[PDB]
Amino acid sequence: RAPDSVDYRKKGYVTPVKNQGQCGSCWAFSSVGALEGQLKKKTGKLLNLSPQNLVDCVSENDGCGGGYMTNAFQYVQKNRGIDSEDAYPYVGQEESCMYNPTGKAAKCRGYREIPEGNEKALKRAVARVGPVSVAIDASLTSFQFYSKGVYYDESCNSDNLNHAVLAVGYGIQKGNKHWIIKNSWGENWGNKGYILMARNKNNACGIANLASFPKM
Ligand SMILES: *[C@@H](CNC(=O)[C@H](CC(C)C)NC(=O)OC(C)(C)C)CC(=O)N(Cc1ccccc1)Cc1ccccc1
Repeated sequence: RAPDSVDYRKKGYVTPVKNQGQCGSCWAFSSVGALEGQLKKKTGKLLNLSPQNLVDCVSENDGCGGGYMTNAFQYVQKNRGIDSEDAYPYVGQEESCMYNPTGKAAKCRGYREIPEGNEKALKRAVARVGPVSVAIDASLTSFQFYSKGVYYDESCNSDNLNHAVLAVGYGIQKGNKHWIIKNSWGENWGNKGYILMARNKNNACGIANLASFPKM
């Protein structure tokens, strides 16, 4: 069995919470979070990678109009690299692709998908691999006002995925099982930019419906 709780923040695999601003770039933050995890695991280095690189250059995605993490990992593969945040800083508006090989800070050898709706497999992937990119319904007012505790809302729609976040761990808070979720809505949203989302409550908010992680 994988451990009963895992928190990659404790192991230095997770960079500070970012703010996407007025740009539908959640998919780009999710993607860099998962690549930042694999980079810490494989090199021992924790550094901010470049969401802007993905926003401006993933031509299969729609920049500030939205995107998929799988598309981003395929781009980092084909492109033979992703820049550091330092070499390709975040603007929060879509600009023409300015990828600079000099600033390359990680590569990607492909990616894997979690079987759709399978929270057991998502748990094993987080334990075995590290932080995993996930998609959720974040449309509910209850989501936007989250403060503390383990978030569950029966009105959450697992067939309405509209937001990309990062599962950096999982655990059990006073008997309530959860996913530890890094958002990209700033340090002052939720609990310092994080939300605990209900785990093993019938794929709540579709947490295991579009999960993926990069190979490195
Ligand atoms: C970030 C925008 N979402 C996406 O990119 C989705 C991610 C999938 C994994 C679900 N993909 C998508 O829609 O791609 C296509 C190709 C355009 C279809 C999520 C986000 O921050 N926002 C969306 C949202 C909508 C309702 C309630 C909560 C969140 C909010 C947002 C939008 C624009 C600017 C800033 C924030």
